Amino acid sequence: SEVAHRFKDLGEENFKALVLIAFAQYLQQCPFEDHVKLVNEVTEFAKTCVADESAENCDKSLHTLFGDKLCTVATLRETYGEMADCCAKQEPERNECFLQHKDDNPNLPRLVRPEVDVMCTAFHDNEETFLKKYLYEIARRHPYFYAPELLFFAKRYKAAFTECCQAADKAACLLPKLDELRDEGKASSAKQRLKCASLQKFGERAFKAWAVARLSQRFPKAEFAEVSKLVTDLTKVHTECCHGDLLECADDRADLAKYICENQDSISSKLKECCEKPLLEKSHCIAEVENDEMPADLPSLAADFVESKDVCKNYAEAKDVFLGMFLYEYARRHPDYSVVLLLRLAKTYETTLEKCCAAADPHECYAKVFDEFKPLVEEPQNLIKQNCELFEQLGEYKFQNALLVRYTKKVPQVSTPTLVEVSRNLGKVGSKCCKHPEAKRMPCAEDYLSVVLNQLCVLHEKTPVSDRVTKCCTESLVNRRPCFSALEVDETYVPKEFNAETFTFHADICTLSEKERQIKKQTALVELVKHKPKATKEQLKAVMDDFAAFVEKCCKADDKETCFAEEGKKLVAASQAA
Ligand SMILES: O=C(O)CCC[C@@H]1c2ccccc2C[C@H]1NC(=O)c1cc2cc(F)ccc2[nH]1
Repeated sequence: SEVAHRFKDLGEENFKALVLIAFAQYLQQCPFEDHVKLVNEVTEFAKTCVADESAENCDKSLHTLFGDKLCTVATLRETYGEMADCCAKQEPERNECFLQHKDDNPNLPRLVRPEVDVMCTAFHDNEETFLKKYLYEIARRHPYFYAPELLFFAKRYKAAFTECCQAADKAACLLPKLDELRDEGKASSAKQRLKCASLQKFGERAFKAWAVARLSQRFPKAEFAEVSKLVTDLTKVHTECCHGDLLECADDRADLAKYICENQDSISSKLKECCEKPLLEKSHCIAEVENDEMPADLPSLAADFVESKDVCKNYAEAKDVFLGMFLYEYARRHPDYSVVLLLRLAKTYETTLEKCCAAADPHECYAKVFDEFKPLVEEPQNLIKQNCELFEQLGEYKFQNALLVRYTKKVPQVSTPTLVEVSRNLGKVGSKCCKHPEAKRMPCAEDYLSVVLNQLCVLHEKTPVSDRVTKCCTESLVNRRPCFSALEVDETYVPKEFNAETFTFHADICTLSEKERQIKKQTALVELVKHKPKATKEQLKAVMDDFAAFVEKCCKADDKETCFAEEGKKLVAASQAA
């Protein structure tokens, strides 16, 4: 019995929560009350299997049980329609079909949060429903959220209201925390979407490689064999979470933590404090810990991987173990190399070996391999330096605008809201990484960008328009960023001539946050460039100034939406000439 094993292992509290997220990530448009009804029926059921594992149904697989139960509300197409398709299939077709239809951009409201007192009224009135709501809203919006982490944040959500709803000034306590969790939440989600894309679109060999490089950069003292064991374990975990198998993911992550802490001495020295933490924190902590000291003595790379003889012999006998060793050795020495750089280097090594082992002087042709790595190292460093140069002169907001312009010219077929969300997350690199010194700049940035471009890749894949986006995304996971970097203004592109409705704003603009107000200005920008790229000097950064003033002047004009219709029409036309 599976539903039993996982109840015993996770306990009722987590068990209940994971199931909520499973259902919410599979049926996003479906309402809260329904998912809560469903989860409860499964929990009622799981307990019976704990009492008696030979009971009827207990030997069904979790998808079987979870799927049957979802479909008791999903088959109704008049509401969903397409989800009735998976419901027609048996497993494993149906679970494949549910994954197939996870919406990265679901037509869901923006979640408004009421005032602190209302909120705190809801929390003490019934904190169990309040929390269930939190899990519900995030997962349905983030169908690939790493479920074990969603539990760790729910704890932080709960603890905030617990504390802050007794503070003398509740808001000042609460709002910083909620926002930090909103922000920290978004970022986990993106990180986790790149993991699932690796696995689902490129295969586990990719995930391993990324994992091998990554884990090794953190645990350079550890033997390859050990890392391999951590990787195989990490792989299984995220493979499970990416296939919808959330109980088993959560559980396996918990075992991985337990193991990591039992064997600190074989893994790292930065762990001691994480392993004293509570169970939920214990794993998150581990994932966000600084690198261990690099072993004082290490031999040169070249010996084992160039200057040795019978390099092909090892390559032949076990290439995946030979290339993994390279990747391990190279990564543990180079914690300033982004993980994707390490993966291109590792690929450039594989391709060369294929060429050289044919026959003639190998020990010669593959001598200058390390020479072949030099350009790959600098190419991205240049861009970070350069794009950090531009950051401090422009500030975070103006820099985004520049990236918008850059990326909107780059790939102008792309949906506007996409361009904006993306360009802004791209812009966020400056603040995060430029802060640092070069030693930690490259991995910070280039990897952070990897997350943001995979973001673009998925939101695009949904409804593909530009062939250049589809190319850079499908071509090669590791090479996505150089691929976008190298693109240039699209000559093919026929502009859309104009529109009236798009630029004359309404009064509600004044009542929105600077956050959302910048977003309304940044949309405006993106449309203009769509309408007029051919010419695109400062005149872009010029006519932006023309809208921002028009926004704030009419939001302090004291007039009944007058200038928005009258003075808003004078401007929009003027730039078509100007
Ligand atoms: O399972 C988790 O706790 C989240 C993953 C966190 C991972 C962890 C865990 C312990 C020690 C170091 C580290 C590094 C940390 N991330 C990765 O290893 C990692 C794998 C991976 C695979 C991809 F296709 C793309 C990005 C990736 N990052």
